[PDB]
Amino acid sequence: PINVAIFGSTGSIGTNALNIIRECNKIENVFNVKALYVNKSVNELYEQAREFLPEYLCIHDKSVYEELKELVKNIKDYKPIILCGDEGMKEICSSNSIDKIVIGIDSFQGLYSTMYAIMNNKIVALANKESIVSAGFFLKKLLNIHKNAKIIPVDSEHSAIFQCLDNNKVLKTKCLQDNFSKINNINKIFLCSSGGPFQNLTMDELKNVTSENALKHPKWKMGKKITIDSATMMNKGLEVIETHFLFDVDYNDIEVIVHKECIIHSCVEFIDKSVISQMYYPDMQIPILYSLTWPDRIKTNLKPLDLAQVSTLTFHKPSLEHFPCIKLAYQAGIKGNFYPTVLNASNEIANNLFLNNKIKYFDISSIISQVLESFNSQKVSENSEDLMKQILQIHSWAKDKATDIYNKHN
Amino acid sequence: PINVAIFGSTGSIGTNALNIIRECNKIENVFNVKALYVNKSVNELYEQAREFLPEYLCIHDKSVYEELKELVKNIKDYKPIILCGDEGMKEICSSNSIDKIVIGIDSFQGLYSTMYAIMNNKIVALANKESIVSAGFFLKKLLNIHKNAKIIPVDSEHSAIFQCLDNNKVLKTKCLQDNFSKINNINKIFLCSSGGPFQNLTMDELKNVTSENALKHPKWKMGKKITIDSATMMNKGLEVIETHFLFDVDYNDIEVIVHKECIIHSCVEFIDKSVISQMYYPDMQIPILYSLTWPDRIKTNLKPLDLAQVSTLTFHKPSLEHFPCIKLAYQAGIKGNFYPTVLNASNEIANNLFLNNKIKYFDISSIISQVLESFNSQKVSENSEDLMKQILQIHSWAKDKATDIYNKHN
Ligand SMILES: Cc1ccc(CCC[C@H](CC(=O)N(C)O)CP(=O)(O)O)cc1
Ligand SMILES: Cc1ccc(CCC[C@H](CC(=O)N(C)O)CP(=O)(O)O)cc1
Ligand SMILES: [Mn+2]
Ligand SMILES: [Mn+2]
Repeated sequence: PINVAIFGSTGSIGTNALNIIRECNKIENVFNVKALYVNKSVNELYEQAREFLPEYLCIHDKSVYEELKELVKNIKDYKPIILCGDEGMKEICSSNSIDKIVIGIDSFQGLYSTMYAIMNNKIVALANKESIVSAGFFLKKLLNIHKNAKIIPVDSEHSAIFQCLDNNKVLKTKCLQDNFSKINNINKIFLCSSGGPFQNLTMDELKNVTSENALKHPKWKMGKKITIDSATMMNKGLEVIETHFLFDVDYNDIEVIVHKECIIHSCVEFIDKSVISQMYYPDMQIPILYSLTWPDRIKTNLKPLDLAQVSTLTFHKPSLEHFPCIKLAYQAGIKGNFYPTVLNASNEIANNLFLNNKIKYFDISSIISQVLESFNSQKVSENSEDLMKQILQIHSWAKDKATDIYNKHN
Repeated sequence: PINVAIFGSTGSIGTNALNIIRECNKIENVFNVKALYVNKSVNELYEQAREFLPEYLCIHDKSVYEELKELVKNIKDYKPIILCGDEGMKEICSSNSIDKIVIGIDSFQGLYSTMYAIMNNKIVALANKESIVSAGFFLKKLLNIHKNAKIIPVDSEHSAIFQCLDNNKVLKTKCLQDNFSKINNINKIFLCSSGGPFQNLTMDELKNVTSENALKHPKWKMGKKITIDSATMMNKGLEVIETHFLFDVDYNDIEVIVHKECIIHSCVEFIDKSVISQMYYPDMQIPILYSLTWPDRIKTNLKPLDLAQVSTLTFHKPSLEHFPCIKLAYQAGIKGNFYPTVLNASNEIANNLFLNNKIKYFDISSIISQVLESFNSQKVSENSEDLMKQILQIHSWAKDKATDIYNKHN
C-alpha cells in the first residue's frame, strides 16, 4: 500500500490527485490517503475527510481549526489527528506512516513544505515549478544532505521526460543530482508547448492584446497566473530552467517546440540519437499518478488514446520576437547564479500587472529584462540556511525592483 | 567491450550492423567483431575481414574455403580461425569469446543458426520475422530451456516497442516468454505502418495493381519480398504475430496504425494508459545498434531528429477491405496452433507469384485464405525435435497447397 499525503488538497493538483487515487482504488486498493493539508477551505477539507478518512488533517489558518474539529465529529467511525499551521505540516512530514507527499501549494508555503518533506527523506511529488526555478541550488544542496529523499516531477513536460527514461538507469541517480543526464544517456530534450492563445498573432496584434484575451480562450482550464505565463510563453521559459535543474541538461541541449495538439508531452533524445516520447490526452491525472507509482505503473480506467482520431500531430519552432520571455529565460539560466531567482520574481510581478490590465504584453518582457540587467551576481552561500535566506532576499529585491520600474513609468 | 558475431555479414542487416559498429568504434572502442559468417561471397568476406580482423571467419560453401584461406594471407598481422559449413557456424556459437550474434540470414539457415545461438545461451539480435511467425512455439520452448539465451528484436517496430520499455522490468523477464506484458505493465501496442504505395487507391484500382507499381515504395528502398509485403500490408500482418510472440500481447490489444511519415516507429500503451513511443528518421542502424548495446546506449554521430522540420506526423486506420492480408494475419494468429506457420508459408508462395506477374493483388489474399481454410489444427508436440519437424512439415505442406491452388486455377 502506498501511503500518501496531499498538501493543498483542494487546489487543482490536489483534486486531480484525489480523483485518480479514488479511481485507481476502485480497481485495486493501492493508496492510503494518510494526510490532507489546506490553507483555509474548511468545508471542502471536511468533504474530502468524509470520503478519504485520513489519519491526519491539517489546516494552516488557526481561525478555522475549531470549526474543522466540530465538523469532523459528524463522520462515523473516525478519530483523526487534527493539526494546525506550520507545526502540523512538519508533524505530517515527519510521520513514519507517510511515504509520498504531493506538493500542490504555490509560493513560499510550497517551498517550505517541500523543504520539510526532503528533510524527512520522503518521496516528494513536486508540481510547483517556480520553487525549482527560484531555489534549485537550495533543493540540490538539501537533497545531497537528505540522501533518501527524492523529487519526482509532476509538471507535465518533466513527468513526460521522466517517463521516457529507463528506470534501470534512473534508480542509480535521482532528479536534481549532478550527472543525472550522463547516467541516463540523455543528449537533448524536446520541451513541448501548447503555444498558448497568442501563438498565431502578428506583432501588431500582440501590442495591445489583453489578459481577457488570454483568459477567455481556455483550451485547457487552468489558473490565472499559469494562463498568463502560457500566453507569454514564460511558462516554457520557466520550464527550460526546471528541466536544467531536474535533469542536469545543458541549456544548449533544451529545445522548446510548439506542439499545439498537446498529445506528445515532451521527448528525450539519447546519445545514440534515438528519441523516446510520452503521449496522452492533456490530463494531469497521468503525471500525478506516475509520481505516486514510480518506478511502477498501476491500472487505470482512463480513456485510451485514439491516435487515429487525433489524426495529426504538428511541431514548429517558437518565434523569439513574438515571445521574448523565452529568450530572457534562457539568458537567465545560462548566466546562472541567482538570475533564475530574479527572472521568476520579476515575472511574478509583471505577470500580475498584465493580468490586472496595468501594463501591455511587451512591457512584461521589458520589465523582466530591466530587473535582470539591474541584478548583480552574488557569492553563493555554502550553508543551506544562509542560502535559503539569500534566495528569499533576492526574490524580494527583484519583486520590489519590478514594481519600482512600473511605478516610475506609470 | 561488446563481443559480437555477424551471421550473413554481406546482407542488408549485416552491412548496416558493420556500418554502425564502424562509426561507433571511431567515437569509443566499444565493439570487438569476433566472427563473420557468409554463404559464398568470399571476396566480400575477405574485404570485411581486412577491416574488422575478426578472431573467426566462416564461409558456408566448402567449395570456396581454400580460396578464402589464400585471400586472407594478404592481410598483415592477422591469423584468424578460418572455418566452413554448419560445423564452423556451430563452433562460433559455442565460443566463450562471443556474447551477441546478429542473425542476418533469411530462410532455414537463419532459423538453424538462431537455434544454435540459443542453445549456447547467447544474446541473439534477430530481424527475421518469418522465423518468429513460423516457429514462435519452438523458439519459446527453446528459450525456456536455455535460460540465459535472449532474443533481442531488430525488426524496427519491435525494436521501437522494446525501446519503450523500462529495463528495470525487462531484466526480470525476456522476450518470447509467457507473462512478458504483465511483468512490463503493457496494456496495448500501436504497431506503425508506412501503409505502402496503395493507401489512397480504390478497390477497383487495387484489382489491377502490378508488382512494378508495388515496387515503388514511398519511404524506403528494401528487398523485393518485403516490398511486396509492404504493398499488401501482409508485412504488418506478420509483424502483428511477431508482436504477440515477442511480447505476449493479446491480438485484441495490437492495433495497426498507418503512419506514412515513418518517424514514430511504434508505441506502447501501459496499464495506466500512458503511451511511450520511439522515434527517429527511417534508418535501420538504430534498431541494430540497440540490439547490441541493450540494456545500455552508446554515442553515435547520426543526424539528430529535427522535429520542427518534420513538422507533421499523421495517423489513420488501415482499411481491412483494401488490405485483406491484415485480417488474415489476425485470424491466423487468433486461431493459434500452426496457423501462423501456414499463413507465412502460403504468403511466401503468393508474394512470389504476384512479384512475377502470375497472379493479381486480391489473388494473394485469396490464395492465403484458401490454404488457411484447408489447414486443420494438429496436436502440438511436447518434444522439441518433433515440434521442429512438425513446423517444417506444415511449412512445406502449406507452400505446396498454395502452389496447387495456383496450378488448378492457371
Ligand atoms: C497533462 C497536460 C498536458 C498539456 C496540457 C495543456 C497545457 C500545457 C501547458 C500547461 C502546463 O505547463 N502543464 C499542463 O504542465 C501550457 P503551455 O506552457 O502553453 O505549454 C494540459 C495537461
Ligand atoms: C528503421 C526504419 C523504420 C521505418 C522504415 C520504413 C519502412 C517500414 C516498413 C519496413 C519494415 O518492416 N521495417 C523497416 O522494419 C514498411 P511497412 O510494412 O509498410 O510499414 C525504415 C526503417
Ligand atoms: Mn508544464
Ligand atoms: Mn518492420
